[PDB]
Amino acid sequence: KKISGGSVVEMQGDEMTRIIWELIKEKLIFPYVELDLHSYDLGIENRDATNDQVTKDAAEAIKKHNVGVKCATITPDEKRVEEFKLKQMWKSPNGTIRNILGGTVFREAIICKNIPRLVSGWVKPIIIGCHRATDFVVPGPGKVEITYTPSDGTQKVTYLVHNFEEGGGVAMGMYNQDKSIEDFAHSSFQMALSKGWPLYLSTKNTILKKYDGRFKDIFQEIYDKQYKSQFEAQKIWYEHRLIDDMVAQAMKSEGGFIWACKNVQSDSVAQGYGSLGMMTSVLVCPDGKTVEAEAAHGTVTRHYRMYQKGQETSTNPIASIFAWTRGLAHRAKLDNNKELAFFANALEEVSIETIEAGFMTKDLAACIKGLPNVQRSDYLNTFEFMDKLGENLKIKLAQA
Amino acid sequence: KKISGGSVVEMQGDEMTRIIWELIKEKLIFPYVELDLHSYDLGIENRDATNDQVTKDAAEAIKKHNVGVKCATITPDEKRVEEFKLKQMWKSPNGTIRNILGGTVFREAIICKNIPRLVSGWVKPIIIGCHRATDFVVPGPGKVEITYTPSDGTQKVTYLVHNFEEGGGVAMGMYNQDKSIEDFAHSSFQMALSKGWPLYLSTKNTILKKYDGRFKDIFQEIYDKQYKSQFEAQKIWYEHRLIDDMVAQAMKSEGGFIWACKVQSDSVAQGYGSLGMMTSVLVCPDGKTVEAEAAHGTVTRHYRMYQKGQETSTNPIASIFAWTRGLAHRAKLDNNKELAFFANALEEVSIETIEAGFMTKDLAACIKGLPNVQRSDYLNTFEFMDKLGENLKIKLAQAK
Ligand SMILES: NC(=O)C1=CN([C@@H]2O[C@H](COP(=O)(O)OP(=O)(O)OC[C@H]3O[C@@H](n4cnc5c(N)ncnc54)[C@H](OP(=O)(O)O)[C@@H]3O)[C@@H](O)[C@H]2O)C=CC1
Ligand SMILES: NC(=O)C1=CN([C@@H]2O[C@H](COP(=O)(O)OP(=O)(O)OC[C@H]3O[C@@H](n4cnc5c(N)ncnc54)[C@H](OP(=O)(O)O)[C@@H]3O)[C@@H](O)[C@H]2O)C=CC1
Ligand SMILES: CC(C)c1onc(-c2c(Cl)cccc2Cl)c1C(=O)c1cn(C)c2c(/C=C/C(=O)O)cccc12
Ligand SMILES: CC(C)c1onc(-c2c(Cl)cccc2Cl)c1C(=O)c1cn(C)c2c(/C=C/C(=O)O)cccc12
Repeated sequence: KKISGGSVVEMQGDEMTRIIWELIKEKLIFPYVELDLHSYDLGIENRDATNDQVTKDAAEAIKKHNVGVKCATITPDEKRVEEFKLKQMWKSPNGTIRNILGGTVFREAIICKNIPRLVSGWVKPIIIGCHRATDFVVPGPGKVEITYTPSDGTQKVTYLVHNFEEGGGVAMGMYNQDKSIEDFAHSSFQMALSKGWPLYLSTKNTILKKYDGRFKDIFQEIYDKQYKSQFEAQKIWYEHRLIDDMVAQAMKSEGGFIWACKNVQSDSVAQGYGSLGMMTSVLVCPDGKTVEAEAAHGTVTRHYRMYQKGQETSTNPIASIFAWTRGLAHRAKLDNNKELAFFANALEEVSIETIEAGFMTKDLAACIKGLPNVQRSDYLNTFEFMDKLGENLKIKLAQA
Repeated sequence: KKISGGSVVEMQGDEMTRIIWELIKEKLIFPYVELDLHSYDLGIENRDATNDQVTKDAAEAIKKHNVGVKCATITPDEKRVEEFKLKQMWKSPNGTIRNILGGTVFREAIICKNIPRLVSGWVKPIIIGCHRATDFVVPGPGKVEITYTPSDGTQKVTYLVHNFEEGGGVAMGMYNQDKSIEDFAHSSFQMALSKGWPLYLSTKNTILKKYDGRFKDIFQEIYDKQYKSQFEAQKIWYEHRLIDDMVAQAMKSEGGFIWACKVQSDSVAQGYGSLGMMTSVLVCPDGKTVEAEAAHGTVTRHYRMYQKGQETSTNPIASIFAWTRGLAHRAKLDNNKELAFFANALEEVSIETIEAGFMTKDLAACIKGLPNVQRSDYLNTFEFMDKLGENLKIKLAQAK
């Protein structure tokens, strides 16, 4: 008999990841854990068939059950419309999901002793947390001003945006509500507490004194009113940093901090570097309770094209495995479920250990060696890597 | 017999870059090129002494003579005011110069075969053309609106930015003149032709339909009406891309393009450890007036050690390329084949020197990782300059 996992929302996706996601389910999860599974097929054809209703349902299911684990999905553009004869250019499922749950996205590279890090010298995890405008055409010369009127009618403040003198142009107004800034600090301070790392907030503070200053202020305020306690408990701390100083400190750091930044191209850097397969993602809702976990990468279309043509593929499943493990860890925490907690942690260990023992997908070998120097014998194919992880997991679980 | 290089505006600067600037003039330029040299000292002391007049005169001189080359300067802050006991906290020299010249800053990484790039697929250079606002605290409930008053006394136009119904927040207005958008286009269309490459503009125009839509519209209008012909004749083209699509395209690209977009860059370059290899060119819409400089600062930290008579290893490459880019433009303007050659030769010897294994510590780190770097891996500031000097002298001898 196996573990009772409780209620999990699961979203199937597209292309190479759809394949890996099933392998993850078949080989790593279902053998050991039983779930009250709420599964939504967010494959692109099923989204088209249901007029995207399945995406909305999936999001609502996450609101209800607190835990969502999601497979990468195709975000349609014109080419995707032609390729699948879509009825419409459906919105990003991610956009729809985040819009309904709200919250803050945290990214974290999974690290292995034998895998080079972006910055040589990083030794501990780094988690990066990231945080409607009225734009119009100004058709000729004239004054654009922005005006605030308190509802108590006591005052009016008008700021000049710009005197257009030589012609027209464009202007826009933007705003943030305090609440949203509060939510972001909450998610941030809590993640720092959940991971036991210090938290830094970076802003451009000096350019937009008032806009960024309000982040600085609310973070400090919330810190001082609700976290300085627990922070000294775990022996961590919170500080604000100018982005320029933040980048510099991080350059010299050993790692082991949460980095909230007001703004982003985190994936793009991991992508160029060749380690997007190791980059995971969790959306933390303000409420402390609801999370959605997923890989940071997409559907790996290029590998899917190879697969469909019968070429061997070597696609890294780690980010996707860690979507499940962070999902289950959080489910475990809500349910005070020692067995689930043990299982999740176990699976991450197996995944990190396997790689460290020298078995890895081609992307990671390229990371070690540079792509020109990779031999087929340096890596495992997609199924080969999954089977290895499967055996090691069996072994690890058949003890203690 | 030295080359007659013609009219060049040069601007001296601050701190570590100031030392290097002189070494470049004395070791790499003056032994080979005679200039009608318009030198302005934009050193912080001298800016203070002249009440910043020197910065304005430098800018006027570039306007008159078309070619500027500029050393990194200190932008005063509060700490800086105290440090030099300044009269005021002078505006940034680069700000003053840009407002007088107008134009667009193009950034370009100098590429060496042995120095890893941000994406391993990139074979050829990429040139990024990057294009303030009014923000305030909203202290509580009430209405933020943004207003356009046409100067021809036609009726006032009001847009709601947001009703704050509970609590406060922040708000800003921003703007962009058609004229500056037209310039952006001309400068980008100019740059592409000069370098003989396709040009992409990335916007977010599905989100900011009117604001980013204005950029897209005006780029197209100006291409169609005035530039397409000259683009097809060099077998290049212009295209607009949404930012996500553009990033994706760029991930899979070989390079060899101009990228016009609307502070992430310094972060990436700084983060990798390659700020010494980033050059910057302000390109005016007239196709005639340029101003070249290092994209990095005055390297205060290295200057601190140098004041203490300790060894430094500061990368002069971006500063050198400020000269070679300015001289190449000057050479192009006056059809000066000797100077053109000399500028290329100086760029090539610089790259080749690095490629042969002689480099400054920063580039050793890129190769080895900072913790794995030792003294015998690199040259100090003065050794490296000397090395470039011998190699340049040998190269030119072989060219004759
Ligand atoms: N959250 C989501 O649902 C997301 C969805 N997408 C969607 O995914 C699709 C593919 O987008 P695309 O731009 O190709 O981006 P992907 O992130 O899917 O792939 C980009 C490249 O990154 C590398 N890579 C990414 N993940 C892995 C992995 N697990 N193993 C090995 N290498 C990996 C590969 O490099 P190489 O080619 O060198 O092997 C790959 O071709 C699109 O349809 C897009 O809409 C995109 C991002 C997020
Ligand atoms: N063009 C201009 O006029 C500009 C001027 N500035 C001014 O420069 C001053 C100092 O700014 P700072 O924040 O230190 O920014 P810098 O870019 O001057 O230095 C930041 C760090 O980047 C690395 N680096 C930069 N250039 C080189 C190089 N040539 N060789 C080796 N390493 C290099 C060093 O890292 P490490 O310390 O790890 O060795 C350095 O300390 C400020 O007063 C600022 O106003 C800033 C930007 C542009
Ligand atoms: C800001 C926007 C224009 C942008 O969007 N996405 C990237 C990006 C890419 Cl394409 C891939 C990886 C990492 C990043 Cl951030 C990116 C970006 O900042 C940059 C785009 N390039 C090409 C650079 C270079 C160039 C290096 C070179 O030629 O070797 C240097 C520093 C920043 C960027
Ligand atoms: C925008 C801001 C958050 C930012 O600022 N500066 C960096 C950066 C650093 Cl610190 C150094 C090098 C390259 C970069 Cl771009 C940076 C940035 O994008 C990133 C910061 N980190 C830590 C990462 C990681 C993490 C890797 C790991 O844990 O092994 C992956 C991809 C992007 C970033």
